Amino acid sequence: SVLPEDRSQHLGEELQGYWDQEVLRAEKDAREPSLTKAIIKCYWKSYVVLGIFTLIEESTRVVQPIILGKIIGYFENYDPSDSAALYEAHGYAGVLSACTLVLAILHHLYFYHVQCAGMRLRVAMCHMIYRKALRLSNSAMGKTTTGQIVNLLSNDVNKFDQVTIFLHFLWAGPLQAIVVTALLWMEIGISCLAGMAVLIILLPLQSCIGKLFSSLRSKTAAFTDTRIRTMNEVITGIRIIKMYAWEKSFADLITNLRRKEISKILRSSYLRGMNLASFFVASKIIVFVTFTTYVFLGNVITASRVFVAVSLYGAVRLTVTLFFPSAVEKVSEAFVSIRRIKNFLLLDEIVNVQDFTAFWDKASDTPTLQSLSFTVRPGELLAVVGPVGAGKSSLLSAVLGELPPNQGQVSVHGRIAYVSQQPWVFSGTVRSNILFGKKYEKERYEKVIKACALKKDLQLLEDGDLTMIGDRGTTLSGGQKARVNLARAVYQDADIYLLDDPLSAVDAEVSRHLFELCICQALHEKIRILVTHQLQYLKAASQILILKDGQMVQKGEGKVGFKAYKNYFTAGAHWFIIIFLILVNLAAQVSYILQDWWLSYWANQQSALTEKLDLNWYLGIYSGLTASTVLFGIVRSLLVFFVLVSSSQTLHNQMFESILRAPVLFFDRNPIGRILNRFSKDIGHMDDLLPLTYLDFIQTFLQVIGVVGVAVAVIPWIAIPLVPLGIVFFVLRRYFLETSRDVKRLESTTRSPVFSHLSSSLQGLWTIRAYKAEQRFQELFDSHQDLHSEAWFLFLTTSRWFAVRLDAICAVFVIVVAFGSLILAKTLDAGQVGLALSYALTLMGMFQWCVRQSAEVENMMISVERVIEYTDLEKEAPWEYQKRPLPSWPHEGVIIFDNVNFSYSLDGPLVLKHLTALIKSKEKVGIVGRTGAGKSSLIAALFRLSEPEGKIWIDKILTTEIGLHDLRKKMSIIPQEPVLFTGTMRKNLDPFNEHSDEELWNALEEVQLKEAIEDLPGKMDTELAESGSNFSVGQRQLVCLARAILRKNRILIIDEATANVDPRTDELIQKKIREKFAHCTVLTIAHRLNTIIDSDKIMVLDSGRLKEYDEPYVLLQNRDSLFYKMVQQLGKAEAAALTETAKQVYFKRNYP
Ligand SMILES: CCCCC[C@H](O)/C=C/[C@H]1[C@H](O)CC(=O)[C@@H]1C/C=C/CCCC(=O)O
Repeated sequence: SVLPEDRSQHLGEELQGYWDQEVLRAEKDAREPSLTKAIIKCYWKSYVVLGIFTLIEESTRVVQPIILGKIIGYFENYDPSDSAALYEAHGYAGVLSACTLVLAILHHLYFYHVQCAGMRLRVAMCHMIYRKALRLSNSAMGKTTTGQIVNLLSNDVNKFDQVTIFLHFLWAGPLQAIVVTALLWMEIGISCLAGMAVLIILLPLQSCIGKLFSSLRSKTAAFTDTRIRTMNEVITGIRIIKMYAWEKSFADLITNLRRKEISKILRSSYLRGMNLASFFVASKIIVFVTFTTYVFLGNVITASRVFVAVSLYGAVRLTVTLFFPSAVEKVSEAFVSIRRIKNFLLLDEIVNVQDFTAFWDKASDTPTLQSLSFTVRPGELLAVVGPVGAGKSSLLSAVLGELPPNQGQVSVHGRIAYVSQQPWVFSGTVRSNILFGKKYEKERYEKVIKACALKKDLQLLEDGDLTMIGDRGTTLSGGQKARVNLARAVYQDADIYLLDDPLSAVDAEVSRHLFELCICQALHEKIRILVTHQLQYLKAASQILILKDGQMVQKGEGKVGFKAYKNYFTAGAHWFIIIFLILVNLAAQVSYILQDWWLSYWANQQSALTEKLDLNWYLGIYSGLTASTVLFGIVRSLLVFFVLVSSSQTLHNQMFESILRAPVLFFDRNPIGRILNRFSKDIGHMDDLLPLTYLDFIQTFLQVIGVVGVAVAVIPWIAIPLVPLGIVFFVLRRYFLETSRDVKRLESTTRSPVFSHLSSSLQGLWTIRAYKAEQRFQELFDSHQDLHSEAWFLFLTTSRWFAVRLDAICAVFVIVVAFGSLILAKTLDAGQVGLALSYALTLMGMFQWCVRQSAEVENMMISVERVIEYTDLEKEAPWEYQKRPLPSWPHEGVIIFDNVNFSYSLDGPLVLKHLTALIKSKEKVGIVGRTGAGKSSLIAALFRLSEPEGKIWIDKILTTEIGLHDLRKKMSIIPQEPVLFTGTMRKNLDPFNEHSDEELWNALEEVQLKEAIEDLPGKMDTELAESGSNFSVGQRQLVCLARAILRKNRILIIDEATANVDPRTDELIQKKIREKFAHCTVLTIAHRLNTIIDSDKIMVLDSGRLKEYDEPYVLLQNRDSLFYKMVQQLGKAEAAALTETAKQVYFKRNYP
């Protein structure tokens, strides 16, 4: 496990101490505090000492070219007799080999420790972020959604890992440049400055690119976040989007977000491609200008000078034109993270109640609670009652102390428990979610479980109450998680219970069972302040408080094959472009090798010669080799991005069109998060990291092949050692790779519980903060953070274990080239050896990176496969057929079912059979029956959500013989759950612009909603809150009624919806629906039978068969009818009223 100096608690507490200290100094000054200053003051002392590695390592990198000059010098002055020289030359090859091993170790030590340093910063920052989140002020939480905080950990803090890697090169790079300039000066004189002048033009330009890249990346994130939030509501709402046929509107909305987003990605990618192209060509330019100026100044090319100089510039090429720019960009990216984090860190952060008045926000036109005056004492039940918005839940929040008085006073005695109306549940076992860290005891537990009506589900769960649960309770039903949430509070045996209408979360039988056995009986000794709409229970309450107008008013995977690679490339461009993509890659490297070979050839030719070389020839071909290198290096870089970004564009469009036409069965099988991960996570890789990692891999891979090719071209005998040395690499790689994918698997699975704990906590915050549970919930995060730290730690160490041994076989290659040249020295010339050795030394950093990036590519291809499979989903029958209805159709509104059979899957059971019925024009019909009898399947048949067997007719057209959008648009659905989609009210009422603004207000008047919209500052064009949060559920259902009122249609289907409205407004829309749709034929699924008893017929489903379909009075006068038995099951008063109503209405409807 992770040792104490890396453990979450210790490591986050340290930086927090410096943050609090910096706040105090800023407050003593005038200035705003700086989180960057706190980080430096925390970590500088341990980070600076790592600079010793870079100091010694870079000193070695400048010495190693000087040794190489003395080895090459043996071939220039060669004499086969003079053994004393031969022994000395063997001495330098030993020193050069020692340099190579020392340099390899120092490089691995430095890069190891800076990567630990970055890990610690991340771990400390996550601890700070989570510690803040518990304490956020209840009003200041309203301006930052849970997903925005979770994005801090997911995206923003993961930058700090990268920041620490390159910072030392901000000084070591420039200093090395100065030293390298001084070294070159002794070797090639003033011509040194020509190469440095290029270098000091590159430095600003590459730094500006890094700044401008960061700005584009920041401006892109807004579109990506908007696309993901929109795509989340598409995937979550997909049945409603289908039934309204609104697919065209979300296609347009996602299309244009993606079209904006992809344009910034392209530009961004070209910038980043230009940066990495610069690193490729930089030395080739620097060397070109240096030796071009050198020969115009009258100097002559000699092998020793060239390859020493080439090797020195190679040092500068890493530090100044790769590592220094990488620092600037990653520091730039750091500050955007620090800025967003700082803004979060600076966010705001017996019972008696008398004169109590309070504001949730002083900008409110009134206090949000006012003048409350009541008290309650042990043994009493207080019921809190009143309309919507009367402040009932605010009263509980006041007694809980989350809402302090602006006037009046509150006091409480004994232990407090609070139960929120929305259920909350976390991971662990469901019993653990009930115990909440208390000790288990059967004797209290069984009493709690039976009083909470919860026993049956804890038996039927697949491992009972020891079933493991998801971090937000997604593994439980609403009624289960509600009772689990209540059972937790009831287990606490508290003295004051604050109950925010948990009874509203469950069915009426369960509600009274909870009220009787728990609230009345088990809690009998205790103060209960129960908010509930269960006003029918009030006879049992000891006292009753009625609120109105805000005041008191009354009192009483794993592996991927070649097929995925071919598809990924070919999806982006025609194969002709891909062949050209390969060719420019080869040509880039060939020109790159040939430029260095040309210097070697020129050095050899100068050695053969008074007479002198024709500079127009040698300097001419030199200039063409360089220019071709530059041109292909640029084009190669850009074209990789063009193809791979175009591939992501094509695969997104194909995937999105598939998900739109995919049948609902696809979403019944795959949970929402698993689909959305393709769009957010997998396409995120394809847009960003994957194209860069391909270019990074391809560019290094070709250079490794270039080094080995150069060596075998000069010293063919190397092919003999290279066979064993190759075999060793294959065995080593084979052995590593399997453990490599084990730790990448382990790393992934250990990361996700961290983010899932933050989101779990943020939803539950009114619970965990109530029971004083902040300390325990910190240690839970520290545990998950610590377990992830092990897998990350193992990933780091295993990566270095591998890389160290790859550098051992690289060092054997260098040793073979260095001594092999001295053994074979009769046969090969100084410029050949200088070429071969110079190339061999470059291998040391390069080869281990090439082989590790290979695994990165392989690992990310799993994302590519996971999206390609979604391009191949089965499709619904098309939107419009070759046959199409006449525009007058439908016109009567006949529907017929004839021998209809339905199942949700072809291998699934039938859930409607032989269903055969007529629905006449302007007739009114209700659907009734048992739970699971098939009621929901009747909608699914008629909308063809799954294709029925048999015949369905609408106005004598078979619904199978017309397009889905012909059918779906000519019907109107009022769904049970409302949805308001993000956007304006105008879009939510009309996404296609076919109703006039006059008509839209006429609709908004007829639903009696206009005034509350005119109170909004932008009126109909105002942006609604996410999910409609600025409206209650009943208010949102008014907007669904408005859509149906606007869309003129003959046939209306009502999905049991109005019973979810508040009773004083359920009755209102029930009245409106009778008024407005008098001209329609009407279908209505309903539980609250009193809402349909008037209808001309009712349909009763027993189980998959339509057993009754008749006039409701004619049903009820059959006392043996299922419909009678159902109303008889409601209760005597209900059955009397219903039967009386049926008799009266049936008589009246027989009079005409
Ligand atoms: C972030 C760099 C992206 C581009 C890299 C480029 O394609 C290759 C650079 C090679 C170069 O040829 C020699 C060398 O040492 C580089 C690899 C080092 C990268 C830093 C992390 C090293 C380590 O962790 O061991």
